[PDB]
Amino acid sequence: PNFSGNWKIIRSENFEELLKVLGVNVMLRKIAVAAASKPAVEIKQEGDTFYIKTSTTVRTTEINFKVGEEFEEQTVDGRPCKSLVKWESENKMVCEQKLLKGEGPKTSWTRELTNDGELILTMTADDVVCTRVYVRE
Repeated sequence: PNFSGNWKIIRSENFEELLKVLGVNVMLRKIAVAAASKPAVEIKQEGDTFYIKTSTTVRTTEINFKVGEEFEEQTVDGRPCKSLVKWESENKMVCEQKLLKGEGPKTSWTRELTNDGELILTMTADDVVCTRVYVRE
């Protein structure tokens, strides 16, 4: 499946599309969101077991799970929400995150590999989608 390896940012332009698809209404790129530092990440996996720490400079969270299982979490406001990682082909995995009910859109993310150093990881959320290619540091 690949994935095991740190990942540098490569091609990223969806942040505004996130605050623009959730329902633009004075948000307009939230006049603040864009890119001030370098949002890096580091994956650590052993077979079907995977770990994912997406940080940038300050503290952050990471999912030390193993594909075939779900995690837990909470949305911004409304109801709670868990997640669940799976596969697609063998080097492309997903992570459908739901709020145990869903009202309209939903959250989720799919990490995919390419050639041998092009990890494109997407991550939707409330109809938004953060898609950016990565490479192995």
